[PDB]
Parts: sequence; C-alpha cells; structure tokens
Amino acid sequence: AASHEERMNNYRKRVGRLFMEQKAAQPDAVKLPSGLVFQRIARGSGKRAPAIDDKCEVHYTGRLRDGTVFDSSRERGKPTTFRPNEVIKGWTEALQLMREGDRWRLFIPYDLAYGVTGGGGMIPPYSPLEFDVELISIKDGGKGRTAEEVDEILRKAEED
Repeated sequence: AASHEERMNNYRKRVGRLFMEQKAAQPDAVKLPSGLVFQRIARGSGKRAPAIDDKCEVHYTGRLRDGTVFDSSRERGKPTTFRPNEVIKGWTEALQLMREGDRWRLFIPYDLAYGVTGGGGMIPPYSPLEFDVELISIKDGGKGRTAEEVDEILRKAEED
C-alpha cells in the first residue's frame, strides 16, 4: 500500500528508539552528545588511544536489537584489523576513546550506524546496533589521546 514504507519505518524507529533508551537507562551506561552509548566491560592498562588513522586489532561481535548476530571476529577465530576512519561513525568515536585492553559494549543509534538505507543486507533502515568491542592492541602502541585525556572526557560526559 502507498503508505506502507512510511509506516514500517515508523515501526522501526519506535522499537529502535525503545532499545536505545532502555540501554541508556542502565546506570553504568554513558551517553555521549553524539548519541553514542557505551558500557564498560573491562578496563585496559594501555597508555594511549588510537589516532583516527591507527591500525587496531579488535575482537568484536555485532548484534541487532533482537540479538541477531550480523558480524563477528570471534566466529572467525581471530581479531580483525581496523582503522577508526574505516568503520561506521559510532565505532570511529568509540575507538578513539579506548585504550589497549579496554572492552566496551556500544549501543549505536541508526544515524551513527548504517542510517536510513541500512546496510543493504541484514541490517534494515533505522537500525540501532549493539557491539561488544575489545581493543586488543594498536600498531606502534597508539598515537591518539592519552589515557588521562580520555578519562577526563569520559568523566565530564558522565557528569553532563
């Protein structure tokens, strides 16, 4: 029907918004001004976050709001190499706030993920994404923010 696409995407935006809001409501979840939400799973001992162009070794799992896994380095049995500028916006932001050994759960609203069109395959329009992201190591140990810089950004975010 004529208004079918609109109504379906209205449904998608509603349950997607429900997902994001419930995840943000978790007391230890932190919401950044961009809309990115994260939860720390483990605190790493690394001294530096990656710069935007640093190659990172990452173990991750990506799930939809209903738990469906759409991508996972663990199913492949080895980490994947990423630069923060190669991946979706939510990842780009998060990686630059992570140090070696950090493991975070990310809740990424659609506009920082695959947006209105979706990934074109198993990620439909207006999908928030959940990732479990472990930053294993960084080429040359990392050339981005210092741990102290990262922690101060996070501390202020928490307080706002």
